[PDB]
Amino acid sequence: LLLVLAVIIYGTAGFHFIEGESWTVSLYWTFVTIATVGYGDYSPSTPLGMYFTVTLIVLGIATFAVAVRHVVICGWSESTLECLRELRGSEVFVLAEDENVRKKVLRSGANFVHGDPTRVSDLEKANVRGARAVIVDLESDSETIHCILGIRKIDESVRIIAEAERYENIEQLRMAGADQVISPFVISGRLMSRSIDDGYEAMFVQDVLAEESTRRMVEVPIPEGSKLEGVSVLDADIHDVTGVIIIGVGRGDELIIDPPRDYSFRAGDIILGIGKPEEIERLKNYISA
Amino acid sequence: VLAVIIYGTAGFHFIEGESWTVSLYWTFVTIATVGYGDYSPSTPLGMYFTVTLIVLGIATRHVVICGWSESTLECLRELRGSEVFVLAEDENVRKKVLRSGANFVHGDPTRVSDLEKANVRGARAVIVDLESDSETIHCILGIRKIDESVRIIAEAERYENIEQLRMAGADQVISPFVISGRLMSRSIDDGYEAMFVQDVLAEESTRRMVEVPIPEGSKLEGVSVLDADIHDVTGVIIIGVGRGDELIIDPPRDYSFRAGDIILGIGKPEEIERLKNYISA
Amino acid sequence: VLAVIIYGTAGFHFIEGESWTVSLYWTFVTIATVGYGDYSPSTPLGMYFTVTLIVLGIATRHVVICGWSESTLECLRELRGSEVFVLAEDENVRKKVLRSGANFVHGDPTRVSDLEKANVRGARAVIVDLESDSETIHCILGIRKIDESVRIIAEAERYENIEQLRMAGADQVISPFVISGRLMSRSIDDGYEAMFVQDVLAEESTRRMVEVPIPEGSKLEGVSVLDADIHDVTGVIIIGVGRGDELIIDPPRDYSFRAGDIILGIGKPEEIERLKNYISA
Amino acid sequence: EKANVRGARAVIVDLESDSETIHCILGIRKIDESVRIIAEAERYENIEQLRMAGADQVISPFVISGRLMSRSIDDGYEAMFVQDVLAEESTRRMVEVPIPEGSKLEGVSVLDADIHDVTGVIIIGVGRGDELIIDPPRDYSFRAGDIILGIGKPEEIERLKNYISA
Amino acid sequence: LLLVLAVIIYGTAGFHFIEGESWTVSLYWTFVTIATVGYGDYSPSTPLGMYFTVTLIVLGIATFAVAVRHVVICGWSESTLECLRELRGSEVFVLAEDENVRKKVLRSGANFVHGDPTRVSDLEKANVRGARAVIVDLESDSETIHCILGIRKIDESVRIIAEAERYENIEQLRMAGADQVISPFVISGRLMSRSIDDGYEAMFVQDVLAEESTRRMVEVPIPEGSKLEGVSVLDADIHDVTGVIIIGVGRGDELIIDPPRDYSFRAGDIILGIGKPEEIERLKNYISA
Ligand SMILES: [Ca+2]
Ligand SMILES: [Ca+2]
Ligand SMILES: [Ca+2]
Ligand SMILES: [Ca+2]
Ligand SMILES: [Ca+2]
Ligand SMILES: [Ca+2]
Ligand SMILES: [Ca+2]
Ligand SMILES: [Ca+2]
Ligand SMILES: [Ca+2]
Ligand SMILES: [Ca+2]
Ligand SMILES: [Ca+2]
Ligand SMILES: [Ca+2]
Ligand SMILES: [Ca+2]
Ligand SMILES: [Ca+2]
Ligand SMILES: [Ca+2]
Repeated sequence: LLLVLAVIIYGTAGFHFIEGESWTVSLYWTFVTIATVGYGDYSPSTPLGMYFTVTLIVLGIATFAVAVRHVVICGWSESTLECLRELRGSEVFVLAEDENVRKKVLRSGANFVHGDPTRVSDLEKANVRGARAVIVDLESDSETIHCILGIRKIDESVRIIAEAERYENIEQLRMAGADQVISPFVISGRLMSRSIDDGYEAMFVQDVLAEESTRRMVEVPIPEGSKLEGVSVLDADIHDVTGVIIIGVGRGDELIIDPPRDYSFRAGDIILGIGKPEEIERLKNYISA
Repeated sequence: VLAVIIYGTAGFHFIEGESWTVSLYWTFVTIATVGYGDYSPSTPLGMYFTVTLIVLGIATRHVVICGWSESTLECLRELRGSEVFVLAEDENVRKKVLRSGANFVHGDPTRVSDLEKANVRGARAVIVDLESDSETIHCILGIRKIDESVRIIAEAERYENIEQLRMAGADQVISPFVISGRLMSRSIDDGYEAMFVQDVLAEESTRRMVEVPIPEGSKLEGVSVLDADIHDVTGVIIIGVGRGDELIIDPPRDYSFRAGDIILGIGKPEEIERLKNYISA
Repeated sequence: VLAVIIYGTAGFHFIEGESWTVSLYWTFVTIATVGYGDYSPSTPLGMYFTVTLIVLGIATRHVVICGWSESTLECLRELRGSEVFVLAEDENVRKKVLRSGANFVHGDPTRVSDLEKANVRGARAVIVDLESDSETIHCILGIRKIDESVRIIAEAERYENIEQLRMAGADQVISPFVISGRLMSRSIDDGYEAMFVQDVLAEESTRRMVEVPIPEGSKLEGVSVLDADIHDVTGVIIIGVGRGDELIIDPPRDYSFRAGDIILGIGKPEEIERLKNYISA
Repeated sequence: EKANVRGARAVIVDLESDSETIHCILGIRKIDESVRIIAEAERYENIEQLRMAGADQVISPFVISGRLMSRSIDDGYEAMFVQDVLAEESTRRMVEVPIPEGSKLEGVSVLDADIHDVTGVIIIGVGRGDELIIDPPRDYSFRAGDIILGIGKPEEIERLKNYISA
Repeated sequence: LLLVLAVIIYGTAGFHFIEGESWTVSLYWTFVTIATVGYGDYSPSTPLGMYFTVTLIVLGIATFAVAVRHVVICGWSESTLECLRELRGSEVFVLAEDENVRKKVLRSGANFVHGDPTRVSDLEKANVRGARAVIVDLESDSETIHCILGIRKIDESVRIIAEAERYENIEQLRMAGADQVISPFVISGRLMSRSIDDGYEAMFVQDVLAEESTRRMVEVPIPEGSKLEGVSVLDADIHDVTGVIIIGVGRGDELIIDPPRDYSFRAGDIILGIGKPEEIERLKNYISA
């Protein structure tokens, strides 16, 4: 305020009478003397402004040297790192409290916001409010849950997907307002048991989720006025017809796995199938208006 | 930089045949990389020197808060607008304290040299919450050894050492886990105690809780607390009246208002006036 | 700085009526605080701009060592003179490694991306001592997944996992607490074993311990180790001879020198020659 | 004391930190001030302070290790030799054989004695007291009390023992 | 070596032909362009040296901005801090390994040497070799002892005064080469016991050592050819005569406390007495040749 404003009010005053120059001449030089620019279009011609040019080079050079749509990921874990790797190409904001993490998050194609996902001021700082969804994995299930309540107190209908570390608190996470709860040690622990005899379960689950498999696992919805509305799941012979396996069909926020042969396709239904990309089309078409 | 300025004004006096006001006036424009140009190396004897003087020249009242806790953070939030100095030993804290409108003094409130460093001596009061009651107490004795009558308000962590804090010279001892612990018990059945205590203290409640003093020669001196019908008269509830460094809560109907008495009442701000006036000379 | 240079060459083209080579040539002398002076603000329209462009302008083969331990520090001390790259994860270590004549690569030898970062792929050999035998082993598998035939020499901390280190792909496993632990036992009675082992390995001893190979078509091929009287002949003691990736210590008198054989002997440097010559084609 | 350092064949010391190792040493000296003390050094920097404190023999496994590391870049044999002579499995054992008073070999030349040929036992060095000469010159003169340091089959460690007696 | 030497070999080359100037003209300007000095006595007059003055302002300004007698105390403890407070006025070098300590040591009137008193290279770094004495208090008696052996391996006769933390290792410190071993918890622990009944012992010991007491505790030596040589300690009535109390007399590297009445004052003897400073003179004189 009045630091480099006192040496600029002292350098334009001692260059007005000490070198007989205008107010636009004393000031225009003081900015070239303190900025060590020194065009030269106004040098000390009188030893009265030369002892002043030396004093406005100390109090002047010193005072001018030091007076001069998206997806929010809360937490930075291997899980949420593995997720960021699959959102490459979308606007992602990682909010976490360790600063060092910043490099990894940047290199991993997402924006870093240093903050504490349980503090709301920081949720805000990452525009939780209005984001496609918020994905939460904090170090401890309590912190994860705390962060969730924070978000709810903001966009109280934003989509919240969270990871549960203990099974014991799967529901408290949902209670706190998590929309979808993923529990990787449960999934893992089970595939472990299952993989004692033969590997295929652990093989299927891990592979459908990896891009390399030709077969991709997709949700295809049943659009209003569908060639298939009220139609039987069996009457529709979808597998044969389109090749796409129907593993289940999502009526809302539930999913019926392997629906009975007599299932009736309401529109708005979500179809969950694995199949070659060529035949995910066939199903999309054999389904339209 | 006084050896390169004594070397640059010496090799610009004989090597370029200039005055003492000419060699020095240029050396400050050569080392400062300003370079007006009103004195450039015209002789290759001052040009090999202008290169050497470009390397060796260019290269060449208030309130003190001891401790920073959530309590003392919650206090700083209510002194916004007064000169406060927070003295604590963790440096990182400095940002939060600054953003919170108070001045930071990095130091160790138990070390006196640092109490000094924050002008404990002559401050309205010193407020102490250190991490451990022993440290709190230590800090207190420190202050006493300086302004031995400054007002000292301190927070006690254990109940067990409420008096040792007062012993050490704390004037007022606040114990938030006791207050909390009790409101807990009391809030089992119904919330109102905890509600009252927390709300009177929060600004939002229209009713504010104030101390009004009985000035010398008061329309109310020697007057009965009952004879004065203060509630009815002014609306201000009288919850207690402070005769000195004690406070009588809900004084008997026959209480006699000496002047200098402190009246402790809750009431709308409009009627805190009514009480102020109905009380004056 | 490309917006202030596009703003300073634009407000010095119309505000001082100069070319594009004139507005730009001055903006680089104004922002760089050089200020030759060959283009100063002559119009107060480019003088209020020279002040604004003074603020926004002035303001605007080798060997990889995985792990850094006293062992691998004692090794770097003996490779002084070769291209060495130390890869370790503590940054502070960087000074010691640099002063010790090797290049530092900050990284985590178990992470492959960092093995890469130090060009494990194609290095004379990789030497591994990580803090824990598991990490050591992990680092080894990393390397194999890259140059799967690079030479890997690793130090084992427990004996129990000497083979797991070899299993993981360590070519040569050195176990200094075993060597030490044994010399301990052996040095109870007399010092000489511990003396021998430590001294042959230290430069100061005139006698150096060298491997001399038996070149194809050797004056000594098919020749008996005894028939060759190598000690007497050359002075060089034959302590063992390495037939491939094994070493026979104190070969029987009737050992038959195939070429490609490695001779392991101690002897004065003058007579390491004598052996080299008495051995050639 | 509680472990009878006082009068023990030798005391062997490896404490967690070289300072503690050294301290332990001085303790022992303050008791049996001539008991044999063999100690391990963690830094090289304090090899001598350990000896200073009274360690008779100082073993430094990270130096031995660190060197074999360097040496094993090119070929494994040094590291192989050192580790194997020390392990029982190798038929060849590395032994010290002393030259008893009135030895068939006293004043005899190390070369004149053709010990290798004669007995098969390699002479890697000979310990004249508390020093060891490695690969002694051909003209070494076997005083009695000398310690012979050699590798060789157990059968021929005898041959050397006998070819050496009174 | 060849970084800012390639832009100075490039700026004196493109200012020789591009502005037709000498070798002393291209170089003399390049040092004023890269140093952002800019006298102006050689500005780009040709647009061929103006596109070069812009290129020698980037590769030139960037490459010239980042390419541009005594007493040793080993250890910094409250003890050795309390000692430094009493050597104010002598050349002291504190060698310790925590850097932060540096400020306290400086403010306390001694020079700081950051190092590890057990590493010899650092003992060296503080000129242990040839210092009046070396004073050692390291954090742990083992480290203290280690540091001592280090010093011995250097000036093997320098005076070494060290503090012992345990009593158990008082002698190992002396063994390692400590000349004088001070054990403050022993001194303290004893005065504790002694101060149960009455304070005077703890009072005497602490006060004789503090300046404020008029009475100072001094060692006065018996110079060769002393008015007092062979003289009896009793025959000399030193107390009465001079007022100075004789608490003991140091025959070499031992000290006899309260010598028998029949003690015979050899010269070179050290007299240890308390007394007013006026009468420490009287004793000095009543003692000379
Ligand atoms: Ca997790
Ligand atoms: Ca299975
Ligand atoms: Ca299919
Ligand atoms: Ca507290
Ligand atoms: Ca209640
Ligand atoms: Ca009211
Ligand atoms: Ca190791
Ligand atoms: Ca032995
Ligand atoms: Ca030889
Ligand atoms: Ca050890
Ligand atoms: Ca080799
Ligand atoms: Ca043999
Ligand atoms: Ca101490
Ligand atoms: Ca007493
Ligand atoms: Ca006296």
